[PDB]
Amino acid sequence: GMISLNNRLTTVSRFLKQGTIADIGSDHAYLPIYAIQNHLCECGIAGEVIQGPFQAAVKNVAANQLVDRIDVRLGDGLSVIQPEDVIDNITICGMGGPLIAKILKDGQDKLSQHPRLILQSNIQTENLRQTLQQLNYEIIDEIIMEEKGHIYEIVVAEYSTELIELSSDELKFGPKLLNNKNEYFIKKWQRELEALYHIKSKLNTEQHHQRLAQINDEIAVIERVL
Ligand SMILES: C[S@@+](CC[C@H](N)C(=O)[O-])C[C@H]1O[C@@H](n2cnc3c(N)ncnc32)[C@H](O)[C@@H]1O
Repeated sequence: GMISLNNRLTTVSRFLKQGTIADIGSDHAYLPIYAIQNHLCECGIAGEVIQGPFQAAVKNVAANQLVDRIDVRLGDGLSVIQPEDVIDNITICGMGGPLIAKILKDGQDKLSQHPRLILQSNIQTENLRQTLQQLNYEIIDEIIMEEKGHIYEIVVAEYSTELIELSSDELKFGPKLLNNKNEYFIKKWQRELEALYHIKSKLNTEQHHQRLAQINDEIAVIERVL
């Protein structure tokens, strides 16, 4: 159609099922707009937690003549989801893994129709995988990619009638990403190693036993997997 998306959100779009997208903390509604303009979805919901992004989303939907196809809603996380909604995809992008985890856990009652989740985590994706496990979700695909020098992870999950247990390594590194360790996987975890050794340059070993035990364990895990 009209809108151009970054590679990060275009990658997310390739996992959308037909029907309705609910985009939580939406990018000015640009992902739902793109999804409808490109015939990936026929309807959208754009959730925003504060007024500025809310009004920008309303403006952009109007400007793209999609008022009757994308509902822009003000509320925190999955609170925007209403009981009459029929939702085929929930997208939560451009957030840290812990925030996406808290949105899904706090909003777990909104997942009863078992939509596909497409989550794009900026950092600490382990917390998100822990939460998906707790919610009877199963990771079906993962992408790890780079844009403007920042490495992002995309996690695609669907409901399972039994809880799917992941190992510590799977939770931290990704059960799909671990089995397909591409250049961006290596780059990400080498950078994390550098960051963890750099913290050890700033912490006296006499004064930070607890924090240093966690950092040294994390280093050992990454050094084993790399
Ligand atoms: C970094 S931007 C991400 C924008 C877009 N999803 C993307 O991937 O580029 C984070 C957006 O999420 C919104 N946000 C943060 N906390 C939120 C929450 N609890 N519920 C909904 N939106 C939230 C912010 O206000 C902001 O609009």
